[PDB]
Amino acid sequence: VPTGGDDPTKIAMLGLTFDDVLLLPAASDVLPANADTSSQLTKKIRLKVPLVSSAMDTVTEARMAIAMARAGGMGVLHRNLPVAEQAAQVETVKRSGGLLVGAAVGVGDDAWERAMALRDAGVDVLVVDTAHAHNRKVLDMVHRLKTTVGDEIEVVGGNVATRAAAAALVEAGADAVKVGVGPGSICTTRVVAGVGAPQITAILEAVAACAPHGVPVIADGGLQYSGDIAKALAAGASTAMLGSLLAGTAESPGELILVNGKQFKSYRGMGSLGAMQVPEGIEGRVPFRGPLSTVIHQLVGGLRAAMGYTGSATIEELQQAQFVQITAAGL
Amino acid sequence: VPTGGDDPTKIAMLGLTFDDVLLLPAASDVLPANADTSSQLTKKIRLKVPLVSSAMDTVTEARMAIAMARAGGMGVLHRNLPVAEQAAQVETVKRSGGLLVGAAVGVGDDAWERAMALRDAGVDVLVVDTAHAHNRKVLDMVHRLKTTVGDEIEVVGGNVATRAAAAALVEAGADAVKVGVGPGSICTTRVVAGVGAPQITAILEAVAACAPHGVPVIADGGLQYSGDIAKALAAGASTAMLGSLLAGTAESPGELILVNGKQFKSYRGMGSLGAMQVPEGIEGRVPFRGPLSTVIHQLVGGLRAAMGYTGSATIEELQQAQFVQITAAGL
Amino acid sequence: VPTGGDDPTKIAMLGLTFDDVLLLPAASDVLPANADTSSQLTKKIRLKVPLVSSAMDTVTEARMAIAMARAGGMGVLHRNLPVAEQAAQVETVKRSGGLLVGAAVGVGDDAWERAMALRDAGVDVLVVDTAHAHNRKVLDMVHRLKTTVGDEIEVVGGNVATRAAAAALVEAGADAVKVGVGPGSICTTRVVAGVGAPQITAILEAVAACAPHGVPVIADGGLQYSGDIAKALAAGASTAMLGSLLAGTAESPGELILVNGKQFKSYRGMGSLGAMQVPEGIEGRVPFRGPLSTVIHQLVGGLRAAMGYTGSATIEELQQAQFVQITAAGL
Amino acid sequence: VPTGGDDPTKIAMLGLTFDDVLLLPAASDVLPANADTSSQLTKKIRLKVPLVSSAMDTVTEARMAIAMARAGGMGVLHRNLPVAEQAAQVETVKRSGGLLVGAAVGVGDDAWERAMALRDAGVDVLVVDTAHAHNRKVLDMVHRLKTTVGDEIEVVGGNVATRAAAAALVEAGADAVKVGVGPGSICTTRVVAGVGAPQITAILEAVAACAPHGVPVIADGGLQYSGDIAKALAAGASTAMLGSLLAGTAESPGELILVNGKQFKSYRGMGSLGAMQVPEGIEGRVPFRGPLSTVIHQLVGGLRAAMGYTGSATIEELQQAQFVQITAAGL
Ligand SMILES: O=C(C1CCCCCC1)N1CCN(S(=O)(=O)c2cccc3cnccc23)CC1
Ligand SMILES: O=C(C1CCCCCC1)N1CCN(S(=O)(=O)c2cccc3cnccc23)CC1
Ligand SMILES: O=C(C1CCCCCC1)N1CCN(S(=O)(=O)c2cccc3cnccc23)CC1
Ligand SMILES: O=C(C1CCCCCC1)N1CCN(S(=O)(=O)c2cccc3cnccc23)CC1
Ligand SMILES: O=c1[nH]cnc2c1ncn2[C@@H]1O[C@H](COP(=O)(O)O)[C@@H](O)[C@H]1O
Ligand SMILES: O=c1[nH]cnc2c1ncn2[C@@H]1O[C@H](COP(=O)(O)O)[C@@H](O)[C@H]1O
Ligand SMILES: O=c1[nH]cnc2c1ncn2[C@@H]1O[C@H](COP(=O)(O)O)[C@@H](O)[C@H]1O
Ligand SMILES: O=c1[nH]cnc2c1ncn2[C@@H]1O[C@H](COP(=O)(O)O)[C@@H](O)[C@H]1O
Repeated sequence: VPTGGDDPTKIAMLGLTFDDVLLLPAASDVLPANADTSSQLTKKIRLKVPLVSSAMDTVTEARMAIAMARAGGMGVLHRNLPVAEQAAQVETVKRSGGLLVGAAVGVGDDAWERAMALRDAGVDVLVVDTAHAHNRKVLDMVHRLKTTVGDEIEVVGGNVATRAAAAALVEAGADAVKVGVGPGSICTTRVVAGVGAPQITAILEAVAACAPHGVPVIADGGLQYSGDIAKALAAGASTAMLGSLLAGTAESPGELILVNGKQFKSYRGMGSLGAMQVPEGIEGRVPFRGPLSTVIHQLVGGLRAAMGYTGSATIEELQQAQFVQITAAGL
Repeated sequence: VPTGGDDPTKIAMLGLTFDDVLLLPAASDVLPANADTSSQLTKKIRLKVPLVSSAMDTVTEARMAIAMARAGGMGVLHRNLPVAEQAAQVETVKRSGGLLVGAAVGVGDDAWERAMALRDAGVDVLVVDTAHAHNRKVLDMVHRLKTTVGDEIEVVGGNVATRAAAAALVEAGADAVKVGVGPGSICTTRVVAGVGAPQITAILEAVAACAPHGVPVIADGGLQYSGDIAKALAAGASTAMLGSLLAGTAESPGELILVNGKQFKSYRGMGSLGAMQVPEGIEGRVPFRGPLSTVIHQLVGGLRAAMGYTGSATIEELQQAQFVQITAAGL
Repeated sequence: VPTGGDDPTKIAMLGLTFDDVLLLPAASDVLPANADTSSQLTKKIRLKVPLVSSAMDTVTEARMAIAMARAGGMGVLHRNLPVAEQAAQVETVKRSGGLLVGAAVGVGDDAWERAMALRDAGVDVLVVDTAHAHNRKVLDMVHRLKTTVGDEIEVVGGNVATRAAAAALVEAGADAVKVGVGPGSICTTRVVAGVGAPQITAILEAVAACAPHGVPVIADGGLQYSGDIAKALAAGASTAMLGSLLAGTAESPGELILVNGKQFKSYRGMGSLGAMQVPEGIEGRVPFRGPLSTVIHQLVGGLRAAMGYTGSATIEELQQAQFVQITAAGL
Repeated sequence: VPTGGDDPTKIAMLGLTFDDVLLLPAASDVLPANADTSSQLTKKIRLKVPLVSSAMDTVTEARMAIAMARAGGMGVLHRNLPVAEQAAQVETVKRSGGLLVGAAVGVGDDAWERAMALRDAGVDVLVVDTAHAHNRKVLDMVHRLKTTVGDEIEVVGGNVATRAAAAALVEAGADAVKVGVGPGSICTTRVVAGVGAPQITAILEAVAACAPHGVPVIADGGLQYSGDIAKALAAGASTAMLGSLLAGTAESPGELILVNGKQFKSYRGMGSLGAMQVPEGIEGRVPFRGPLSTVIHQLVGGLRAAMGYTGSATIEELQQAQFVQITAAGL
């Protein structure tokens, strides 16, 4: 084997990230303004804009969830707070009209009680929220939830980075599979644990397991430009989950921070020391971006342009677009 | 598939840009001073120097077009101004002697009226000027123009980045095909839309569709050194269109700008916020370079050297030169 | 041959280093806190933590060796000092309880006398400590030691970077093979001699020769993050030897250095001019890190996380994990 | 074709430079101090140290040539000066004992008269000194010289970067072939003309044409570390020509320059504007390095280390060593 040893499976794949590829233009009759940006968040729930906000305590509380839903997407309420408080945020969102909202749960002992309280509060989507879903306890939580509240609530499972992991969540009954182990902007898992999977390759692999079963893939983490959203969907994802890109907005939790005459907001990993109080995230800053509505408009504008270039009238068509792989020189 | 999924066509190609390749020397009897630099701009029009200036409002108005033609190349007048004004610039160039000149038109409603006014003003080349020519409206404009004014005016279509797109323009009747989706120095399409195609690969693909029909390819965008002009022609292009390399010249529109004791001129994308008033270009600065005549001399000097090294007595011979692909270490 | 010449064996392999790969997650029932981190240092000696400290005079003297053993690993006492002094450090470690300790010897004339003095002092592991073990004098020293004191003392040989070299040490009777020619943080062999072998590939190759004979591989050099320890073990190593990561600790030799308001300690190659008094190492600084116990806890924490992600209940299982190769864009 | 077009020969090779490869250690009985560093400069002339100084006016005049010969290598006197003056420098070197010396000639009209004057002055090696030897005028000069003064003087031809070019010089009668089109530290040919060939690949290709005819290859340009000398010889070169590495020495032409409290010397391309008075070189600075004797000692020390690691008792053995290719991450 050219890279060493005698086992060709030891190095299993060549992993591409977003910066490794570009979308190829294709024959087009599609005007960006007329493209249909709607897409499946789960088997049953279709969003007008294929974007959801991360379940992080510097990204999504009630204010963000409301703004995301109004913009045509959805928020996923973080779970780094008491059950009663998270449930009250669900109620707060549902009081602001017929707005979709999701909420994160874990797989701990209090996870089941948290999920039932969220159901009682009227939540539409429960996100079983882990860093590694390929695990009996996670698969069991997904299955138990689906069998118990599945008629009324859609159950998302994640995160995965391999085909087999995605397959396991599908068999467990997930209504959507969330992809991303290691790609987050504030992630240190790759240097702390040495574990990860570049996100374009991870999406391609997850989609190979989910699409034949009609299960939507959520691309979670590593998106830094509006162009990355188009790439994620073209790789086969149905929606993208965003942390860093939304953390700088007025609707995100937290105050403005002034450093060197410039405005920022804090953005921290849920695995950072601060969030937990062996960290796998950092605490950082992102530039202040203004209102969420305007950020979403710019992000969707980029996606619409990609749909024009690729001749994709719908997200389903964009999922069939082709890539070109680029070199380092294509900085 | 090593990069993910089960579909080998999902990632269609490995895209090389100019920095990825070098020209290999070959047996030579050619002195740089004696090389013939003439090349086809279109099926009928041959230039003494294979260079045209970009149709941008910080690069080509009448003064630039006149200087380019005198230097043996051609200018393409930008269209970010009223029809009457653009037509008056055509007249101004034709009044300065028997000088070749081209002018950009769009595919909007006013595009046809613009084209006829340019024809009346005496224009030699009409450039159907879009970011994505693989589109019924663009192909129809090219065809209508060719059938209507084709005997007197050469019609250029662009831009394309794929073989099929170039083929479609050829069938539509284009007299030259312009290549470049995403490579421009001031371009943000790659980060906004996630769309693009590295330019050496794009030229190779376009040429595979155009050369068998005797249609010249114009390499448009991403050229930053005189050496890139040689590479573009060796990949099979017949001419190169330059923006950044000519924007710093005395003949370009705009004033000198002094920052930190150094001289610059503004250079902005036609898709920048400033030009349009979702932007796909930026507004920037380029160093002031002095007279156009001298810049062209230096650029052509580099091309002549390449022709000496490769034993290319003509541009047609240079189009048959070979490359070596380099690694990152070859910075 | 695509890279030149007619001999496909001239460029023998594509060498990967730690930054070239990530560990893929796999099905897991393993809790990080419950993972078994024990591993073979040699055929007979198993450590609770698979880490040993480098035999360098800015890393391991008696204080470090004691702390490493207490933390569940081991120290290898450097040999840049008189035989009597090194032997006294062995005694000092053994006086602090039933603590494992190793000590470096060379292959010079005084090497044999040094080894016997270390044996008399009660050493558990002798490390035949060279930059290139594939050499008759090194193989002879390993063999002589094994045959003479092998019943009481384990003999480590190194360093190697190729399969054949590792094979030769195995046949010579080594109880463990140490891998690393050129990867050290303070190493200049790669620029001075142009010699080296990227460490993931070197480990894969050494393991292919050692594992079928039941001989553990020690990955030595180039480890800069806790994640690199997981990668080294997953490539097939049984332990990792650390220099830079431990040189900043309270237990390492040397004083604190203050530069620009920040605390550092000196860290220098044993091939640096300072250590020898043609250098193949530099003298540098590393940040002060505090107590060794805490550094080891953080390093092992990272390893435990990797074992959770990969479903590895033991180091033997981690050695069967798979990689994904990443590109430059995966910075 | 994956990179574009339908012609697999368009991109002819993947070109490696020195930074792309490392030498693999191999079984060794060779002590660095005992390695034989002698090598053929030409078919007849063997040097004790396989190094020659560049024919540049900031590197080699009489003082450098004398010092190089005394160190066991050779200097090649530059030709950017009157014939009488260059010839007087030859005389000056021969007056300092039985010291080998070479001198550069061109292929212009005055080239023949220059060569005869150098022969009369007692020169040992004539270097036909061009940037592209694959040319009838260069091949004719080599042949004419060999047939006219070949019994007394060795004739070097260069530069080449391809197998066919090297073959042509061999057939012309060259006693050594010099390799390097574009790799020089002060070279801008790659950005001006877009022409070049990475040096490890260029050496491998030239050697494939020269070695079967017993003609030594001189690796010229791009060497920045002592380790690059080992790599060049291992790729099959017999000697290396150095510019930048020797330009900082006391024996090089020019004065010391003080900038920001540090000592430098000027180093400029023979194709720089300053040397010619379309430039293909720059004028730069290199750090002051002290006496040549000491620089050579350090360079040879590195080579000796490489010979120890690779088990090469002679340069002929080193030419049979193997490489490993490294990635970008192996910075
Ligand atoms: O429960 C774990 C264990 C994972 C399973 C394997 C054993 C290691 C621990 N966590 C807790 C959550 N995360 S995280 O907050 O950083 C995280 C949050 C969501 C998405 C992630 C995607 N990739 C990395 C980290 C992510 C860290 C690790
Ligand atoms: O009309 C469009 C639409 C393109 C078709 C697909 C839908 C998206 C919009 N424009 C308008 C012009 N450009 S541009 O000015 O930036 C532009 C000018 C010329 C050459 C380009 C080459 N590559 C990128 C941008 C370029 C932006 C996009
Ligand atoms: O004895 C030698 C000879 C090596 C054999 C081939 C001939 C060259 C000399 N030494 C002495 C020790 N080292 S070192 O201290 O830098 C060193 C220490 C341990 C691990 C090394 C791993 N890779 C590089 C250097 C290393 C330098 C060279
Ligand atoms: O005579 C030429 C022509 C070359 C043949 C093809 C046509 C172009 C001109 N020169 C003159 C010398 N050089 S140089 O001084 O820069 C030069 C000096 C030696 C080694 C070189 C190696 N690679 C690049 C430049 C080098 C520049 C070009
Ligand atoms: O602490 C952490 N370490 C690693 N990943 C995290 C952490 N916290 C959240 N994440 C994940 O990173 C995603 C956000 O990534 P981003 O959009 O690139 O910032 C989130 O939706 C999580 O999947
Ligand atoms: O705003 C923009 N975004 C992307 N491409 C542009 C824009 N404006 C002009 N272009 C194209 O970029 C070319 C100039 O590229 P440059 O020579 O690299 O600066 C132009 O000829 C256009 O094809
Ligand atoms: O001077 C030197 N040059 C090259 N390698 C060295 C030198 N001194 C020690 N080493 C090796 O580098 C290892 C430490 O590497 P590190 O952990 O990356 O700093 C040591 O255990 C040695 O194998
Ligand atoms: O002006 C120039 N441009 C390109 N190459 C040059 C020039 N002048 C000298 N050279 C070549 O560069 C070699 C020195 O390269 P260096 O050792 O990397 O600095 C010289 O021996 C020449 O072959």
